[PDB]
Amino acid sequence: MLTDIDGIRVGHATDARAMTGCTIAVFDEPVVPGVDVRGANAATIYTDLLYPDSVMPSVTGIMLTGGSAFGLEAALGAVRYFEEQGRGYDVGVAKIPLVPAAVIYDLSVGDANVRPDLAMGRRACEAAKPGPFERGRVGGGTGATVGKLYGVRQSSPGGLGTATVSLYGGIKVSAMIVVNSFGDLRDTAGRIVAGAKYEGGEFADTYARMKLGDKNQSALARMGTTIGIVSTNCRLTKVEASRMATLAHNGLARAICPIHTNVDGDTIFATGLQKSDLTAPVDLLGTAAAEAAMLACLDAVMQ
Amino acid sequence: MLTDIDGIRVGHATDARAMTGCTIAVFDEPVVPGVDVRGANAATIYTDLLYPDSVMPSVTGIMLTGGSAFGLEAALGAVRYFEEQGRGYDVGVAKIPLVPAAVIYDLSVGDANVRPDLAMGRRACEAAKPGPFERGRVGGGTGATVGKLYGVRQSSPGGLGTATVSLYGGIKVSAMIVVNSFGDLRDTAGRIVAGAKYEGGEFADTYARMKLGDKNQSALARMTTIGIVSTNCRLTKVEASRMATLAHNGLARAICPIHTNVDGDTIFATGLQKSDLTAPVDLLGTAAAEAAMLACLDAVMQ
Ligand code: NA
Ligand code: NA
Ligand code: NA
Ligand code: NA
Repeated sequence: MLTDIDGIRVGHATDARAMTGCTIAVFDEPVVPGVDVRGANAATIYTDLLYPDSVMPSVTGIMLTGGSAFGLEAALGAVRYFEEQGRGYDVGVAKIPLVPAAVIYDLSVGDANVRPDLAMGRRACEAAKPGPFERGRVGGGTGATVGKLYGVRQSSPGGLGTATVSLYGGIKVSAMIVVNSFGDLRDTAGRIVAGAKYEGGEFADTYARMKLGDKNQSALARMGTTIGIVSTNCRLTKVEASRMATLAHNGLARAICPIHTNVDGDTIFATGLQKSDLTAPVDLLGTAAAEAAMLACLDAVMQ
Repeated sequence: MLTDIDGIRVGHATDARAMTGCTIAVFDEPVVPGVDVRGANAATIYTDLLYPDSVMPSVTGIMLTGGSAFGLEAALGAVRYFEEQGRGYDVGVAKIPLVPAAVIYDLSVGDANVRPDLAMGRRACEAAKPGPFERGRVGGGTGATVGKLYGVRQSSPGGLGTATVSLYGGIKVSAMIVVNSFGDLRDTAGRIVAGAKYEGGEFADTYARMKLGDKNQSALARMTTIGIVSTNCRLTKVEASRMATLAHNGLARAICPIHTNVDGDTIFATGLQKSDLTAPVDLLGTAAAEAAMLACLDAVMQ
């Protein structure tokens, strides 16, 4: 539950008919951001300010949205909304909010002509609230699918998941993940819980089929995705935030196979608190972020 | 003239009252893209697909826009226009165009509440045409200023510039640059031609003043030069990104200081996918640096 971290509110905007939507995490307390874009087919916005060699931005919120490249328009809708509310970096003649975002491809399910736009991004902001939020095929995970080796027709449903890992001294590391992965989802044992299926419904084991010569038949296979946020209540520097985001990808490799493929835009945002008394080594937080991300992946398909 | 390269069209959308705008370069011939974000304060979109470790995208156009972080909306206005025209990568159920973009901060001049949006992003695509295009305070350079050590009121006007460098065998390297730099602009002999000015006098020499202890008073100091370099040569993704990296050396020759904490300096680089012209990338990158430096001076000569 990402809202376990102080100052975080989560809001969904869902279109059940078109099978698309977006999800925003709003930070009522200033955060220290980081990012790691590992997929070879990612579409993001505002990520340059999330790197250690960039200045400290004023991140108002982070959004996970559907609609492929078109869906980033919902991020601008969040920016417009937050400026109206008086949030963002005070430049004197205006306030400049910042809403980094990453997308998943969900156009092959439902209505391909409906994507999150300025209005839908605003609706998610209006709905952002503390406490527990809904999981599953909601918000950014509404049109998510898992295991597309044989196309979306033989895939399993994806979704949005979340999980919290507790450490000592009140330290917490939480994750919220939208699973739209090309590969299969496995548990800690190794059994397939979601992925590419044969015509009758049995799981085909994507990786085993590719080793035998089965070719990628997904919509984006001609040119040559799992996105999420990991948050902790510890104080972090910019380097530590980006290192946390990098180590969190190890959790995706735990549950998803194959991962980081040429059709995946896998991206992990990471946040710490600017003002906080809790501190911990970055390798423990990064390992805890990997577990939280792995647990949130399974939560996305069991909810 | 960026349109010296095959298949490139350029369109401006200018609001002379609000002092903002945007410029798009449309690629009618398939291109190989690269990027180098060197500034510490950049706001961009769709740049991840421009790196060598990413798949080959279908770049429909590249935008240079004002409006600070808000102005990236104009890039999505261009995406909507291109999908209506039938351009973009075909997934069967739709076509997905791609318009990477970078912004400059121009809110402290003119109307701060007017920024490039979906509509003016679309208008810029409607104006795209081959041949020569206007330079100066037009399009993305409409509200550009140079030399903001003492704030925008003691600055010089910037703008949009362009230049073409010719090499052997019909090879061309062209650049189009929006100069909104924090530092001063100098010519090939070292004369200050644009930059921060004293309260009632000459150029202050920004670098010399900060060495003496003058503090940055720009609006973003509590926490830009963007452009495109293009060649008619065939390039791989690595060579395109290497061309963008070397092009920044031309920016360093013209502007000082450069790549500061208030600059979002970004260079896009393109080569042709189908072309029989080839050349060493380090030579093309050096010509790209020269073209970028000449384009900086062109922006203030108009
Ligand atoms: Na959909
Ligand atoms: Na995807
Ligand atoms: Na302006
Ligand atoms: Na700027």
